[PDB]
Amino acid sequence: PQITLWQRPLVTIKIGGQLKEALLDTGADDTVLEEMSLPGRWKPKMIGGIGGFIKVRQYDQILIEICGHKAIGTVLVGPTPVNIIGRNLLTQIGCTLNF
Amino acid sequence: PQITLWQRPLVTIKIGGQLKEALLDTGADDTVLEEMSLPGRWKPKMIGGIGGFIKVRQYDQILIEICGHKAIGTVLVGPTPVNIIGRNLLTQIGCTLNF
Ligand SMILES: O=C(N[C@H]1c2ccccc2C[C@H]1O)[C@H](OCc1ccccc1F)[C@H](O)[C@@H](O)[C@@H](OCc1ccccc1F)C(=O)N[C@H]1c2ccccc2C[C@H]1O
Repeated sequence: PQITLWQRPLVTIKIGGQLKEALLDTGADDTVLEEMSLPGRWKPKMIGGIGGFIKVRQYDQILIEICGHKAIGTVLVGPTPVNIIGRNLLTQIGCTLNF
Repeated sequence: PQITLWQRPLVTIKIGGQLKEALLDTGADDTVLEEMSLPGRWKPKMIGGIGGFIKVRQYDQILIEICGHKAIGTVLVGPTPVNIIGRNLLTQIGCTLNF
């Protein structure tokens, strides 16, 4: 589909069998979701945003459905203000910016 | 043009006769640029992202050229790590997310 930006580009994602709302963010290198339980071991990662850095938990090869499009990749979990779908997964679903 | 997301979507913008590099950021509600002087009165504002909030100066009705496309809107100036073109301006150039 084609999404305009008059409002936040929020879409429904499915992860861990649960539906969540997330933001399609071209400004985010990675994907970070609010605190939740994910399978397997995690590795540490520090990500920097507009207001500084936060420590997150990195999980790899996680299945996540975005607007019905299945993706499998790295998902970060931490104190993010909102669920963010970053470029690592946006590329998997073939998302591009157009104007 | 069509911009893929394998790399950060950086573009050249022109503001106040200055050419700067900025990120097309769908996750950003507003546009915020690194410290610089703009004409007119401004009002303080706090914007929050990953890592917390930062204080910025808000200027209204600023003209900016994004990839040759002229747009008018509010521009925030502050200690942002990178120049950000947010939704308030992305809409004006007809930028959409497609997949
Ligand atoms: O942190 C970022 N990337 C990093 C990131 C993100 C996730 C995972 C990894 C990484 C690494 C970086 O690419 C991006 O910033 C550019 C950016 C790029 C590279 C380096 C530093 C940097 F600041 C990101 O798209 C932010 O813009 C956006 O984050 C999502 C978000 C949405 C809504 C509320 C809170 C919130 F947080 C955000 O903070 N939005 C707020 C904002 C921004 C400008 C003006 C106003 C407002 C109000 C909010 O809409």
